[PDB]
Amino acid sequence: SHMNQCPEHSQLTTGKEFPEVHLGQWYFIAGAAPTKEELATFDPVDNIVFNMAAGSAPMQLHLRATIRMKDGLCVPRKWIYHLTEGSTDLRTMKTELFSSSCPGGIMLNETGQGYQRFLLYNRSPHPPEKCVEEFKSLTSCLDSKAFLLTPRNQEACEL
Ligand SMILES: CCCCCCCCCCCCCC(=O)OC[C@@H](O)CO
Repeated sequence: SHMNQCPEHSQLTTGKEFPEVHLGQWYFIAGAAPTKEELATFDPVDNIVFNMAAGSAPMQLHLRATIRMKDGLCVPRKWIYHLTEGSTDLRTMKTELFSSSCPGGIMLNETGQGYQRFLLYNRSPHPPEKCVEEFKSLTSCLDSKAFLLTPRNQEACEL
């Protein structure tokens, strides 16, 4: 009894390197979900660039992003996250962080009311295609077979 596991995938754990090691910029590379409808929100997107910062209060992080839409428009977004000590989970729902096969990579798992999806980010806007192939392969194995790759043909919007 064998042949029933998915590729190796480790959740990020706490040590006190988290989260300073993750701050700075990131690019949205690809998403996977049980169905297309959890990825629908990303259909008109060319690229998204993000910046993560230390919050203002104690266990807090400022996220900024600018979405470059396929039509060329730029849409700014801002969110605040709350870490829990001992945990790498982000509270805005919960986001689990996982290590990635790609150097400079990171994968998120978003859980919520009757929806779920995996989202790949990297420091580089153009990581190796292998990295993306391994993420598709891993997520398909976890039953998120619907896949979207951001095209990243246009320049990042300012952030
Ligand atoms: C401090 C450790 C966290 C580092 C994670 C860096 C990845 C930053 C992106 C987080 C995106 C989550 C927001 C979200 O729901 O995505 C929807 C779109 O607007 C972008 O994917």
